Amino acid sequence: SLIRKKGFYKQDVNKTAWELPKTYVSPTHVGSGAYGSVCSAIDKRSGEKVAIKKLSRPFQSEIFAKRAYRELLLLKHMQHENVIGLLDVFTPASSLRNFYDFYLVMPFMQTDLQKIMGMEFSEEKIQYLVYQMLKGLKYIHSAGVVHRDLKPGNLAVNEDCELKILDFGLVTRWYRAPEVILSWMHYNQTVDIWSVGCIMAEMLTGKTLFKGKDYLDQLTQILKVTGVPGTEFVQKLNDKAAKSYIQSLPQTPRKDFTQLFPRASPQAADLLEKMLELDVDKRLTAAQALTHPFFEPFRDPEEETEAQQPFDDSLEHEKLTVDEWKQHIYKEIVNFSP
Ligand SMILES: Cn1nc(C(C)(C)C)cc1NC(=O)Nc1ccc(Oc2ccncc2)cc1
Repeated sequence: SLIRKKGFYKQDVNKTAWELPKTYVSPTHVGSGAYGSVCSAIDKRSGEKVAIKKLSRPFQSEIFAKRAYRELLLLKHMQHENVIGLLDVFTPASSLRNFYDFYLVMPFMQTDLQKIMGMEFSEEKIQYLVYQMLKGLKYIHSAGVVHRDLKPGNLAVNEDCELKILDFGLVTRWYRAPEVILSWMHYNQTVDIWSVGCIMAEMLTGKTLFKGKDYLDQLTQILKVTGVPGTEFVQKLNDKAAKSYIQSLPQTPRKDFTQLFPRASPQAADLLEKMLELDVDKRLTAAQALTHPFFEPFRDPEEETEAQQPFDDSLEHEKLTVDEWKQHIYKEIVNFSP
């Protein structure tokens, strides 16, 4: 029986107490979150700077425990250059009564696209970053995982503009796909692609593509760009009141993204045209978008790997006790290996 595992030291970071193994030193506050808090650390073994997320009361309720367990499994499962990954997992706990939280160790990423958004962005930078997003998205989608909430803040970058896809947690819906906002038809993996389009557009222009007070105001702003959709799309809607409403609009024709984005190159506008597509059957997939000529100078098919196995959480549907979730999280931590 112990207070904490041997080789664990106690230390305040951002006015909260942290419990870190001796191998991780110089903890430095990065940010506070909805479900935890992050610091940066130096791994004395190799001198590399890492990020560490402290889970905040993950066992306060079944919802929290399942959430914390899910993030742990996703990060473990994803093995790709442009997806954030797990380097290590630990808890200072020595038993199950002792188990109150756990920590995740990840590659440290200096900043994100939200923070550096507004440096005008040359096409080469956009080409390079959007190419990395798409690779990351091809990978996770190939594992059967969709992001659903992709945005500049969920896109981490370093000095070299190397990109890693994040999901910081779970209002503004500027990057959300219309079919999600309006639930007017069922969505597929290309919901994330609509988000890439919105982000790319913003990098091209400097300004957010689609805002709005409410969903109908955002739909209006969207249709300005996509034009009012015709017969083939309207038929697919499962929302009668939406189908009606659309058919009642001034049927304003679409596009010439050359006009809408008067600075964009023909290949840029063309790809934009294909990601910002209302019909979720016509919208580009990640693998399809990777083949676009816009990524000609950067494309390397070997880099565009897929997940070997699908993300398979047998307990996404289960409903066990907080104690029961602790036992499973406990097990996953014990048998982890770098
Ligand atoms: C739930 N979920 N899903 C994903 C996929 C993208 C693989 C689908 C990732 C996460 N969790 C996460 O990003 N956690 C996280 C993000 C940022 C962070 O803080 C930093 C990490 C690295 N560098 C700086 C800050 C800490 C944890």
